[PDB]
Amino acid sequence: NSCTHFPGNLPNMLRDLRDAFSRVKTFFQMKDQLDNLLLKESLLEDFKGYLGCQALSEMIQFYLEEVMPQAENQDPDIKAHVNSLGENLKTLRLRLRRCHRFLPCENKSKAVEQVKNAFNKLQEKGIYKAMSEFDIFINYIEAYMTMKIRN
Amino acid sequence: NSCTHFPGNLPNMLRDLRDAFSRVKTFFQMKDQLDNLLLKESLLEDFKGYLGCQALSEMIQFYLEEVMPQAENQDPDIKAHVNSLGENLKTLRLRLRRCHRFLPCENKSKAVEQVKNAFNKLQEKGIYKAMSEFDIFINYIEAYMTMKIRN
Repeated sequence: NSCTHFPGNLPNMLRDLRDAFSRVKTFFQMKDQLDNLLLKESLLEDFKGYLGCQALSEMIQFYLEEVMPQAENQDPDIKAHVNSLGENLKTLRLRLRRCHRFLPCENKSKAVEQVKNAFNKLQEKGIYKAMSEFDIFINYIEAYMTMKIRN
Repeated sequence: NSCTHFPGNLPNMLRDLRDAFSRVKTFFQMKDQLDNLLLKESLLEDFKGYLGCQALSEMIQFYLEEVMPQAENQDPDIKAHVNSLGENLKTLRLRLRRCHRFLPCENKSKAVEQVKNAFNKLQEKGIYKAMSEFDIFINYIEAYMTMKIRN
């Protein structure tokens, strides 16, 4: 129900991110007095190839935890607008993550989480069984590898 | 040069992991007195689909940091054999990571690392430029999204 209106609302969400940026753009454009470009175009190339998800994901995390927390304190009157731009961004991130695998690098295997929960419950007996089944773990790794080096 | 003999040596590496397991198998099979299976086959299904890399990666990390460190202390005479099985495993992991994208979920975008290094160097001016270019960051996110919802 987080995925109703999806993906038709993706363009609207970008439109709202861009309107949220507009209320902080002039403050930052005035304060930046350099003409060099920090987000080079090669960042767009990485977004288009096999590592795109991982690159966007790390850039979203870089702005939420490294740029925005320091920018918000640049001035009392822009703190809520910077904080609001971070919320449109977390909102977009969450929609891509949860709906139809648009940010797959951020998904987790539920099979892995079920093995980990069963192991934790067995406690010490969980160590002895995790090790006695290591040959089955090797069977699975061979399966992932043969899938790529053969056919 | 870590990738010479690759991928032809992948099968040998599995052969050595299996020989490394053999020297700890009987100790663990004796200690596990349960007949249930912990590594269910659904873990193999996740290894074959879109989330395979992430599932194997998390399972490799689960054995190196959660199972092996506790198993090694089960008995003085098996500590070096368990520790040796963990080294064949880290070795295999590293070869897949570094050679020809066999564990891509563990790779990092070098474009991202270059933006982060430039930002760090500019220090405070790095915050003002990261924010004045946020519209360019939105242009790149739109590019990743249109690539998937169109064509």
